[PDB]
Amino acid sequence: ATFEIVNRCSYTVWAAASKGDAALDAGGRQLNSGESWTINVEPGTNGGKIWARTDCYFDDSGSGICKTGDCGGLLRCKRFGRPPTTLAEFSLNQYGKDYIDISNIKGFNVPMDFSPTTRGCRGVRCAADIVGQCPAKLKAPGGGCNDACTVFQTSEYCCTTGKCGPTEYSRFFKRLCPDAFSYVLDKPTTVTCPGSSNYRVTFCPTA
Repeated sequence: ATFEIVNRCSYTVWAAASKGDAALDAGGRQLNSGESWTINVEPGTNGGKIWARTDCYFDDSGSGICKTGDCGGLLRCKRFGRPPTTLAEFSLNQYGKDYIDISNIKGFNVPMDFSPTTRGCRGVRCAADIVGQCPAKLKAPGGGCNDACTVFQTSEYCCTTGKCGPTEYSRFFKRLCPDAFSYVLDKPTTVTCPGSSNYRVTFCPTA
């Protein structure tokens, strides 16, 4: 499958793509404002994620730091990033179908649209000003709006027992972005697409 990753933000982001134990394609790249990066993701990939990182500094060896979404200090991510990260999530060619969603379960840093570029399903978007409206206790100094599990580490926020409900914090994310997951047991906002669809992930789709 082809993913085109587009930075429509007015600021530079460092895109990342991983399935948790390996990079997808090159795993990461700098995207200046307006730049597009096309990657190829192998059919059958389960549990892939794409996200943006902000305020990064990398040396010549591809080693450094980012203020949101850092993946162990690497430009080319092999593992998932540090919250807060708005997440594009996908599993491809699962019994004939692709499944895509946007998630705020690990917080929010950059607004995002995640849409197919082929026929057969709709896209999803979270483009509200979650950072500007972020509750005081969830604000991340480096930028972004943390999820409550990251901040407070309780069974209820992290849904550790497999029994949890919505919370004041999850309802904040859900109010602003109804089409994204706001906590682990949220009513699913997953979209089912034809197997082997292609996609575009756009950072700052409105701005």
